[PDB]
Amino acid sequence: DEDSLKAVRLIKFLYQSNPPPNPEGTRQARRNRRRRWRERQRQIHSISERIRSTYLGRSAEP
Amino acid sequence: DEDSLKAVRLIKFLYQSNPPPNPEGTRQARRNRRRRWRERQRQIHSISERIRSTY
Ligand SMILES: [Br-]
Ligand SMILES: [Br-]
Ligand SMILES: [Br-]
Ligand SMILES: [Br-]
Ligand SMILES: [Br-]
Ligand SMILES: [Br-]
Ligand SMILES: [Br-]
Repeated sequence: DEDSLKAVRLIKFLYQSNPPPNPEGTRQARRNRRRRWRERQRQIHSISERIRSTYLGRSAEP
Repeated sequence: DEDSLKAVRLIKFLYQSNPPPNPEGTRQARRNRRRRWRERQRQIHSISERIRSTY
């Protein structure tokens, strides 16, 4: 019943730790930062889904 | 350092969430579980190293 609390907090915390990049520099840099941000967001997605499926609401799911 | 301890706790919990796979099985099934697990680890490394730098 305590793993559930960590799980909800971790997920919360995961998304907050990935703010969008500040627009600055050349087109090439700005594109580079946005590509990396997107990669990180997807990673945060799969991680979260894994956590939800393990510790939370999706864990009851067949 | 309240917020910092919180962060490290969540990260620790995160590593906790990716236990190594049971080793038993064919070399093929073992190679696949290991590959997938390796991927999860890297994701976690990114996040954590990312949070270290930015927190
Ligand atoms: Br916590
Ligand atoms: Br941008
Ligand atoms: Br660049
Ligand atoms: Br690109
Ligand atoms: Br066994
Ligand atoms: Br680190
Ligand atoms: Br650093």
